[PDB]
Amino acid sequence: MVDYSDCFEGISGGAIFYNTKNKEYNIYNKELIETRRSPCSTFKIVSTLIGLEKGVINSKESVMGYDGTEYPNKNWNKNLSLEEAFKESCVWYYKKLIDKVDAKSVQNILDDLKYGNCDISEWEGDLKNGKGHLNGFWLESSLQISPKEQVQTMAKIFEGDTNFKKEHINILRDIMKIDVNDKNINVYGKTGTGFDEKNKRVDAWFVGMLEREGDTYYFAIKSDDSNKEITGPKVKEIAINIIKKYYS
Repeated sequence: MVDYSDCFEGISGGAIFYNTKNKEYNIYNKELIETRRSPCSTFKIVSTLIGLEKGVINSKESVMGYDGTEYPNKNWNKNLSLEEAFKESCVWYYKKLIDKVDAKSVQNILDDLKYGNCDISEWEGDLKNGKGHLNGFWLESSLQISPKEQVQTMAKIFEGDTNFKKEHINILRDIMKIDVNDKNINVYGKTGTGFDEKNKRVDAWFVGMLEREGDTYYFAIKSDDSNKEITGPKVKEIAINIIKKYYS
């Protein structure tokens, strides 16, 4: 067990890095990285592949059709492409995408990926939050997955152990790429932000992978802090600081 607490700056959380070559996990806060939580927008990693496999989308330019709804997040107020929807965490784009897939197809895909509890029973999500259509089973709802399960899923996807086509995995890798001011390492990932109203804790995520030299690490950084200021973007900052101090 490793310690990356310095990079969390007192924020409650954990981190897990997996290297498929030596099959070793670098774990900070074992109990937390084994705890299932809503994946929130990190689910876009899998929903992108589901959309591509089912032909709902076909490329980084794919559009879903914008109905003109004025959303609080002005970055969502246009007919944005798959690459834009992924980077802006556009819930309306991905909810419209998943609504075109049969629940049986989603269930079989998650069960085959061993995606946590694979529970999509609350398809429409937690309507009690008053957000109407800006909800889904992956947003503080029935679907739950641990940080360790996220890393295991990432590894199966990118090491080619799933049924997904390599051309679709390559589209996902492209839209997941992030800039860390260092061409010596390649970082890919997706943020997730939610608040667990029942337990009064955030679900703040940064899930992805690091490619350096001849090594690849699949990682999941997670916060369960009480402070609602702790969002996916904040956990992304912590993840980049962990990568800079312990993986560079």
